[PDB]
Amino acid sequence: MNKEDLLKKAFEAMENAYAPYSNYHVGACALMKDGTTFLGANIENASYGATNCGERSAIFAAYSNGYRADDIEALAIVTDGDRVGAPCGICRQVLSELLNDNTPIYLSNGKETLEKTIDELLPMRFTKEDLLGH
Amino acid sequence: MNKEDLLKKAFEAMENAYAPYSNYHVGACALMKDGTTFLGANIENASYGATNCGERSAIFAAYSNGYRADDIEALAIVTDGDRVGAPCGICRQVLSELLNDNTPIYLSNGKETLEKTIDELLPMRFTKEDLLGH
Amino acid sequence: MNKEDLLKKAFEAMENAYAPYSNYHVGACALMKDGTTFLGANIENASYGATNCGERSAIFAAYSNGYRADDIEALAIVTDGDRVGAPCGICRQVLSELLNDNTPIYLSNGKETLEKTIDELLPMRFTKEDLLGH
Amino acid sequence: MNKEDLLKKAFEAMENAYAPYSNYHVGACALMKDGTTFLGANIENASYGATNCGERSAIFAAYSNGYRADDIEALAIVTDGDRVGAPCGICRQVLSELLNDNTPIYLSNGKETLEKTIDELLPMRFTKEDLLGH
Ligand SMILES: [Zn+2]
Ligand SMILES: [Zn+2]
Ligand SMILES: [Zn+2]
Ligand SMILES: [Zn+2]
Repeated sequence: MNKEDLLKKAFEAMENAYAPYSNYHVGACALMKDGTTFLGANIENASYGATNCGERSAIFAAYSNGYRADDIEALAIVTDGDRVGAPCGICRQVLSELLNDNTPIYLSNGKETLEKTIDELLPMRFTKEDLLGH
Repeated sequence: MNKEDLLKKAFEAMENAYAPYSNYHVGACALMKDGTTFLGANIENASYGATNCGERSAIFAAYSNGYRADDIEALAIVTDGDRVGAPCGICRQVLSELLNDNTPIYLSNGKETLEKTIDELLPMRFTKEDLLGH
Repeated sequence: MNKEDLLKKAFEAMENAYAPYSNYHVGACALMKDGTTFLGANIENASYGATNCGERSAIFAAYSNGYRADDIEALAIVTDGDRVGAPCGICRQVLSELLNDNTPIYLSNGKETLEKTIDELLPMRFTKEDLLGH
Repeated sequence: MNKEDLLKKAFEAMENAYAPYSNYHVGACALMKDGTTFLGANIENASYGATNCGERSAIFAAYSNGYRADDIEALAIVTDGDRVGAPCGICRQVLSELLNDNTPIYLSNGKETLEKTIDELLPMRFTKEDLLGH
């Protein structure tokens, strides 16, 4: 699957968002090396702190089906915002552990597209081995 | 799909848990009325507060693919613990919004099985309409 | 300090809430046996999942200053809602860990007042011992 | 208060951490322009996702007592780790909203000290304006 088709999957996921409170929709799609895709959308809650982000929905779905970082080809995350948005800090913390440093993260607001890797988005990362080796 | 087969799916999901820090594995499976299943497993992070529970993984996956409360037939959540466990308070807050009150939640530790609905697990719920009608 | 004066502290805390997105204000006050009080208010974030609840703000402040469950006398949580609200499921999971079973939790919307304990609000608790004994 | 004395307060807070699961202790101290300090420490939960970080404990306490970003002089965050640690991505998302761009964040492991600002720690921030303008 090419970048444009993966972004199309993420825009399809964006229509599945559950965002009664903000009305702000985020779509994501995690593409596995074997070609399997996992959609993700943001899912809000009346208790706002229980809200989940769309890119977390997608990666948690992939891991729950037995995929691991080494099995993931790419992640796309999209909005219809005025500028291209990046994953929030919570999602960066998750992706810092669950993605390898070469996995592209494609970001698009439907007008422009950017490509990042997780190390660019989160300096001075606190890692699994920082904790396990403590 | 019967209860025993749904529990078997959740036990499968339990083997996909990512829990390097606690070693405690939770599996879940959300069954849609159309027969589709969504696995969920707990996914930990070196920053413990970014951990996601397995039943959240499963329900977020279902919603991210366009299913809503009315489309969900049942949810199973399993462990290998010494007693049958219920969803934690975070997950109860999520399920209080994302499940209807008649949807069975099957709980099993592999030795005993219980059936609950969300209202039993969370008294005095704070709901979408409590917030939107404020 | 009596119940009415503790509720008054929680109403003071409610005026400190940071809720630019929902405009829904929650106040809390944790009272220590030595007479010390800790205010808490809800504090929202543009990434909704990073929002903190007021009763968590209060209890985390108490613990961060060295207090523990046996050092705490009571917790008050208040709103201006149409009915008396209880802590959300996230907060119940926290209070299940950080309060003793019978420590009073006073709830008020300014029109009615209720008294609860954590056991009444959270059946089938997942506890420290369930995890440590696994 | 000077930088060394603020770090000393954060090290005092670190001794108040509640980390029964990881045994990893973090302390923080938020210093207000009026001289008031707020300690924060990490506070774990048997449901790991309900864990709170120390720097969030501190900043939520400040806001719950009425302080806002313009009042915050500095934040210190400390550990005893092998290398100097930065706030995790969750905490960066919170600090992006609750601190001004140039408020100093002092980091120390007791052997080395660094000074950062939130802009250095979190590129491509998703802000209140991005949401409110949507
Ligand atoms: Zn996010
Ligand atoms: Zn849970
Ligand atoms: Zn809450
Ligand atoms: Zn943190």
